[PDB]
Amino acid sequence: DPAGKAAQYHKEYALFRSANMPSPDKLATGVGFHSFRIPAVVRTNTGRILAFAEGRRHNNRDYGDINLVYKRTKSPTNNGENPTDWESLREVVGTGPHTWGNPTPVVDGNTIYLFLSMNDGAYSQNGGNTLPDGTKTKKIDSTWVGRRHLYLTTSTDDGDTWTKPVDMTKTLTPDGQAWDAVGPGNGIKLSTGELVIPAQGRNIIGRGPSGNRTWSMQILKGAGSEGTICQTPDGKLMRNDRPGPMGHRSVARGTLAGLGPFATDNGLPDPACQGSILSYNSDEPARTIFMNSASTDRRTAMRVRISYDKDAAKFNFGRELKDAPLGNVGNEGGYSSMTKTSDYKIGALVESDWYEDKGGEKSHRCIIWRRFNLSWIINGPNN
Ligand SMILES: O=C(O)[C@@]1(O)C[C@H](O)[C@@H](O)[C@H]([C@H](O)[C@H](O)CO)O1
Ligand SMILES: O=C(O)[C@@]1(O)C[C@H](O)[C@@H](O)[C@H]([C@H](O)[C@H](O)CO)O1
Ligand SMILES: O=C(O)[C@@]1(O)C[C@H](O)[C@@H](O)[C@H]([C@H](O)[C@H](O)CO)O1
Repeated sequence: DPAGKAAQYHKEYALFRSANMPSPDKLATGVGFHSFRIPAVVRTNTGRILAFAEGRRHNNRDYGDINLVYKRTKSPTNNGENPTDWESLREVVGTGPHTWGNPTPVVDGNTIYLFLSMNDGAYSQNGGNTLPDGTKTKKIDSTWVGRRHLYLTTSTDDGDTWTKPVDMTKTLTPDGQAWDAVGPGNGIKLSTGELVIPAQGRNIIGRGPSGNRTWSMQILKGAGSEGTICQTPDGKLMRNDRPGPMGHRSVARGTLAGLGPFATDNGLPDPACQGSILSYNSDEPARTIFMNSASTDRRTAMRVRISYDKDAAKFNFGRELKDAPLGNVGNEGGYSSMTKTSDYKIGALVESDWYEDKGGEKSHRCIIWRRFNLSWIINGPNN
């Protein structure tokens, strides 16, 4: 790979700073957040970078009062190089006591689409969970009030502002479903112009002129809840999904007409956690980048890899993120999201956990922003 001849570049710092950290991230209203989880990042067509997360207000749990927050690079050209290149925290949506999350953006010309999941603030995946007012949640169910919803918001001003989210559940989630997820992480725009957003059990397909899309479901058999989508160099679609059981990623391939079976990919260990994938370039040699925790049981084995295959059948060992460790952010590992920057880097958001309460709800979570070039990957000591 000719990119391995370049001097290796990496840089890393916290981008979403939990309440316990110095200079914690707060909205302009003064609302701060115990934890940030569930990253998503995209480069827009101006070069600006948009970074999204769940602002988990009171603890690190997946339910309760959770706002979908974001930052942008201050200019379209700074590429997120330094901490001071980023704007202060902003909010996409935070209405009510509800959960707003699962950011899943896709850039479409001069429009950025952002899909997101939602649940009523009185409900949680399992039910019976304690909330800050001393009540217990109800279990998410198939009722309109109790199910997971799917919302869409857009921006036509390079992420500066967002439309009021529109509930798309009745047309873009199967009837009768209870739990749901979109992404989280990102969707894609195909070479043939359609938009594809990964979701639980299905893809969501956007068709129409750029910025004036209408959406439909592509129902999958055997897909996961938290999926990734890619158009591989052969032009085919690939789903690479978080498994139910701990072990390995679950992968399927196909087209807009349908995907083939999902199968365990024994080349990609995974501890039942979200991952991220990125088509980096289409010119020779075409590359796909994959990031997850490369372990069958822990989230603290973050690894970024390259595939040169036209179907992304095989990835290399790649490079363990711990080789460029970041201090003062807790223990790195968990969900991730990647984009390509204008200056030929990969920009990745990566979860990190202070772990003060171990796996309990009081452990503060933050999100790291990494940038690195292909050379840093290629030249990994074990690659
Ligand atoms: O590190 C990069 O990104 C590089 O500079 C060198 C790579 O070998 C080449 O594949 C790549 C590609 O030409 C552009 O990314 C446009 O897709 O450019
Ligand atoms: O860190 C996790 O594991 C998490 O709990 C965080 C997410 O907020 C949640 O939506 C998702 C979900 O619980 C699983 O995908 C099983 O449905 O996973
Ligand atoms: O590697 C893991 O998975 C770990 O042990 C350490 C991680 O730093 C932490 O974020 C994670 C989390 O508390 C559990 O995965 C919840 O089930 O636990």
